[PDB]
Amino acid sequence: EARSILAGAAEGKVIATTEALSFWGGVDPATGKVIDVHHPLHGICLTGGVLFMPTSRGSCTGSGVLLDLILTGRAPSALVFCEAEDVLTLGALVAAEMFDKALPVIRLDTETFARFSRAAHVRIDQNTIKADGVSLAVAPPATAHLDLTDDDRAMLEGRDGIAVRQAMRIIVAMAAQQGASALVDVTQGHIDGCIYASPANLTFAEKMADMGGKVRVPSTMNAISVDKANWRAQGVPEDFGDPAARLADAYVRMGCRPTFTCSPYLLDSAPSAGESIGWAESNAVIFANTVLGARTAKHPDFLDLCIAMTGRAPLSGVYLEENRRPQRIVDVALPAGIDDAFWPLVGYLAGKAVPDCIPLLRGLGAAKPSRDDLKALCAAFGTTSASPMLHIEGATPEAGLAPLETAETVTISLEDMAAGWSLLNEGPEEVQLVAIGCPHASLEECRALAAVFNGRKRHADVAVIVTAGQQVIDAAGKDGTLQSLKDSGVQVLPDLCWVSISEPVFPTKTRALMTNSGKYAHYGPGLSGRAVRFGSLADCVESALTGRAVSRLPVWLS
Ligand code: FES
Ligand code: NA
Repeated sequence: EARSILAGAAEGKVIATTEALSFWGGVDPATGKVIDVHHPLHGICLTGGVLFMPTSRGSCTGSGVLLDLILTGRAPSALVFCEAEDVLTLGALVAAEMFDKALPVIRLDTETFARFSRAAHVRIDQNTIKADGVSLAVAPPATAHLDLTDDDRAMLEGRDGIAVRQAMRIIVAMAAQQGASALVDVTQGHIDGCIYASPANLTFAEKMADMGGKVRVPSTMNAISVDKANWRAQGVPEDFGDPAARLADAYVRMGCRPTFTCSPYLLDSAPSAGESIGWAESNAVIFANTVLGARTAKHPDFLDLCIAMTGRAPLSGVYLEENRRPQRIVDVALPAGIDDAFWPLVGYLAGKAVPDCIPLLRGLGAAKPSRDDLKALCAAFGTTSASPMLHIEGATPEAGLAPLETAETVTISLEDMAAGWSLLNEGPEEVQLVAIGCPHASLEECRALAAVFNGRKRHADVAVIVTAGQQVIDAAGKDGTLQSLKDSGVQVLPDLCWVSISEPVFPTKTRALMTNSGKYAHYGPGLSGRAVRFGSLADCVESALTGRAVSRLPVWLS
């Protein structure tokens, strides 16, 4: 079978892979080249080709990256998946709805996906897809068999303005390709497209704001690409900082709260269990479903604003209880003597083992991970998987849900962990930067960082930078944690995250960095061009003191 998701026609090289790719962090919008150093397609330029991959993974920001690639002509000619997909499909949907450029997206059956992937040339139209001259019928897009309340139809008819109508059109089209049957109310939103990942990110926000866009539910804002109050004094180039600040300005104007944080679940406004929200940012989505028991799909950038403007989201995916049941079982080895570095590594490896469905992690309940531990795990899980949630037996409030009767069992062994640890430590021992706070550090994290520092001060050659939300930095000033960190030579930066940081705030002298973030360990090398080392919090501080990160497997892997 061949299903048309978004109509259109294309032709070019078959660029095929069996592993999902995040377009934000994995594809350079300036060149169209794969920059994920851990992906098989690394170094390949995707422009003009027909990309064959099972689905997407990682960042909600891939929609803005694809939209920019479409606007500059550097995009692939088309996208072929073999499973459900939202992020790239939404990006191509925004391109057709608001920007003229039709990129075709087709979902295949698995075996015709494997057959067509080993091909050399592929062509598409509204009718057919050819793999060297093996024409196959493409079934038309799925009919929207959706409920629309009277207020839904009224918004869709333009009774709340053109911006609200354009939001509803995108939501209804996304609901149609997701096979939904209705929309669902959301109580709050979290906008992720406020990162300046590409010029198109700003173009979309200004176009929605100039059409009258305003959010209907309380909506927070994710990390942005400037220290909003200080980027001019920091020497950030005007060519970058001005549109980056204007992008954040556009969403504040549309009524979003200027929280500028990728850990909104740490704010006083965090949702509770059973609450239906509309969140983007993959780590926050995963944390909201996994840890808090709230409900939100992993909404791509741009769709988050649409949901916030309407207060409505497609009733599909993990909004429904049946779709929250574990879809695969993962038996994780529990070695003795685990520290904080265990949890991001497990999340990273769990996503590689379960990249396309919801896992239940077994064998870890007695370990009692902190909220920060689960925070690091969910963030790392997001980088290697597409799923919006996971379960941890004996840790997360919904882990008792009956696994689906299709659920298979896989393992994460000690050998799996040693390979992953080495995978994330492809760098030297000399480091000039310690990167903490991806996602944004909690107050407990900043206090734990100061406790490990024990009043010492960093090596002069090693910068130590912590990214956190403004509200955490405000609280760290009250209880004295901030001054203690600055006593040790640590810089605490608001608004920015390591995903969005750039020179010169990212010190240009840096050749290698160490981080305690599994997420940034994966994305860091391609985003920064530097070598990246991964370790525990104390491994980071020791690197900060000595200038050096000892190349070694951890205590619990020896
Ligand atoms: S912006 Fe995604 S984790 Fe900080
Ligand atoms: Na991600």
